[PDB]
Amino acid sequence: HMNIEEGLDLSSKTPTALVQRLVPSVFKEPKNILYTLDAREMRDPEHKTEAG
Amino acid sequence: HMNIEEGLDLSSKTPTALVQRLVPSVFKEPKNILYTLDAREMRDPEHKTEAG
Repeated sequence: HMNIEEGLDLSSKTPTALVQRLVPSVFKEPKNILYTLDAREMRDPEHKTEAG
Repeated sequence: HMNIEEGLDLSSKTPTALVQRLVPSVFKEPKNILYTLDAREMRDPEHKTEAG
C-alpha cells in the first residue's frame, strides 16, 4: 500500500517506505489415533475392522 | 431565460436584459506517489512491479 502526496514540488516529502509484509502458514502437531489388540482379542477380526 | 410580454403594440414594454452567467470548473492540486530503490534492492524486479 502507498501514501498519497499533494502538490507539484515534493522536495519536502518523505517517499513511502516499502514494507514487504509476510503472513505465516504452519503445520500443527500431528493428529493421531492409537489402539491395541492382544493375541486373544485379535481372534475376532471385527475389532480391527470397526476400530479402523 | 426570458420575460413574456403581452399585446400587439409593445412601444411601452421593457425588453428583457440578457444576463450571461458563467460556471467555474477547476483542477485540484496534483496527486502523487513516491518510492525509492537502491541498486541492490532494484536487483529484484518485483519491488518496482508491485510498487507500480
